[PDB]
Amino acid sequence: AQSVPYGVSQIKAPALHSQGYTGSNVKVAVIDSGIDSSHPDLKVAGGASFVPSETNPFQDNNSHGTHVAGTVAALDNSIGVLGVAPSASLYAVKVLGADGSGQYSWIINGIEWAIANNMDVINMSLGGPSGSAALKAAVDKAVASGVVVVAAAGNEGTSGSSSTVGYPAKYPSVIAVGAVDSSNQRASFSSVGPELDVMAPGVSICSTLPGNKYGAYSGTSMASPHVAGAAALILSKHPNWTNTQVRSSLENTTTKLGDSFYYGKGLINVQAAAQ
Ligand SMILES: [Ca+2]
Repeated sequence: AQSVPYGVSQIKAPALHSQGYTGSNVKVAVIDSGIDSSHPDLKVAGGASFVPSETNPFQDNNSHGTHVAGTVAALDNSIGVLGVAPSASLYAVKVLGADGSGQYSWIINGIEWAIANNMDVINMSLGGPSGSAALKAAVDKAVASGVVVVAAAGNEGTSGSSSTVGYPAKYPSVIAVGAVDSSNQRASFSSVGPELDVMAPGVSICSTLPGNKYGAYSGTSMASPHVAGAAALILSKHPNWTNTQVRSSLENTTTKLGDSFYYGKGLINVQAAAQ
């Protein structure tokens, strides 16, 4: 039978699924280590691989990409888990390899592909301690072109009085997502900083793994897809919304939790955000 992970319920997504808003016709890109399409609980529309050593984007040799994909769009049916946007057209943009590592040229090319193939939402459950003029530009270009770009704040914890949010999450154009547990307490690994925007569930997140499996992972990497899915649910109710309206709606309707340096605007509530 099907189990709804606590996270999907915490951001109040099932309220919209019941209104008939499941994210149908919204295209979301999982810029990651590819997505295993043979999972009975996932429906991958297309994608591309920018990893030179790994040509099949529908092959995830790591486990990370599939997991992230399931939190966004695991199918609403009688098996496994449920995503935030179960009817979303999932796109596997493989920019990371089997060891989970990827080069910025690969990531940047993955973001570029997402723009020309008109993705409504881009999800980047990845990041680094350094930027690039090409990375800044790739993500800014996506936003200028109406794409909602979501990214994990990073898993660097606190650092005195400084920001530990990595890139591309550190950029003003990118929605940097941190992690909260079930009780709404910031996960100690979640990056902090003035660049944090919202928080989404990220501790012990149950989702899809390669080869008809389900397993839990903890990270801001698992936080990100709840906000990516949430942006897709909002878009299915209001298809006329610009990426800017999806964003301000998501940040202005949050549940305030603590100081913005550690919580951003707070926990996203997609029910209040969709309006
Ligand atoms: Ca399912």
